[PDB]
Amino acid sequence: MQQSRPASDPQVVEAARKEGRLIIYSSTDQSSAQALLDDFRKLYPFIQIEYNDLGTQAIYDRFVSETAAGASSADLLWSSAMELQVKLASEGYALPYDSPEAKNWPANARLGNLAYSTTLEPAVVVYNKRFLKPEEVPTTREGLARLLQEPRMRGRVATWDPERSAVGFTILKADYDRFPAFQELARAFGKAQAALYSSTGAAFEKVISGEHYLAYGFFGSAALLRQRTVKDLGIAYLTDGTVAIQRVAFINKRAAHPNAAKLFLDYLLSLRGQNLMAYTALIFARRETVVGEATPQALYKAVGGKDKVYAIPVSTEILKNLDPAERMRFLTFWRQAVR
Ligand SMILES: OCCC(CO)CO
Ligand SMILES: C[As](C)(=O)[O-]
Ligand code: NA
Ligand code: NA
Repeated sequence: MQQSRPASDPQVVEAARKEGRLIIYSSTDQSSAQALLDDFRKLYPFIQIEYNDLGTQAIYDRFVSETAAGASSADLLWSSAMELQVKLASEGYALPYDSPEAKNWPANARLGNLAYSTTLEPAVVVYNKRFLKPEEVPTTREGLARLLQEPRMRGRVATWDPERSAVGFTILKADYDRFPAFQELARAFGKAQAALYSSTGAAFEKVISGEHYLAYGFFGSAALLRQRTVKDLGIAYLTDGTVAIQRVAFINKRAAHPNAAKLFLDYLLSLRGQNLMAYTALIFARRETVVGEATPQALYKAVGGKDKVYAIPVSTEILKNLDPAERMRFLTFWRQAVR
């Protein structure tokens, strides 16, 4: 295993030795993170890890309370709620730390030294293969809008409820902002009487039963994980352009064991951690050198080139999504199109 240790500062490792501890608040399901925890501990067996697996709004609320109340909170925050992470990291909550594992991160995958992408997870199409074969599932917004004119598809579509899901909002908003054809598709959800879900599970359970045949906008990581045990679940990658979310990690400014947090963050971003995350958890890796299905190379091949993937950036530019006029405009269009 030794040749693939993450790059480390000896001073850090010796600090992290003295602390012994590492408080994670994370939106990654433990049973998906476990393999990374276990393998992180094998590299630094002198760090006792508190994985708190929490809802995204729970992490944001909890932290903001503990930090205001002046109490010991997390050492490290890891969340798919990109706008809430970037908000915390651009309001004084983050420890500035230049990760030696992030030297080749694109600028839009890090908030300078304040926060880092750990994943590159595409919004995909999923479909029950018993009801829609691969060859008739469109890979474009314009083709999907056409399929959803069919009376056989009425009531047979799931997508996000952007009014009940923060991640659903982020991904449909990014779609709306980047692809004019999303407006034709949103109208076609109205035509097909799309059902809107606040969770991936709720959606996927209705695709697997066949109560739906097709779900739009859910992430490739959850699909691949569910497909490991449901061979009737198909995945189609959009070839007219794909939006990708990035789980954001940052170190608490006021972390009590900051040096641990550095040794965990560097491990998450390393090829060892990214490899194990892609291979075990089926979470789509950020690092471009990972080999396997849940990886940038595989995504880029599936969509017809890297220039077809729009990564939602680890950038304060995404805080436009929190602007009440900018939400108003998108949600006005959405509710009219889908109802
Ligand atoms: O490109 C680095 C090789 C690793 C990454 O997953 C697999 O053999
Ligand atoms: C945040 As989810 C994977 O339950 O839609
Ligand atoms: Na940057
Ligand atoms: Na879910």
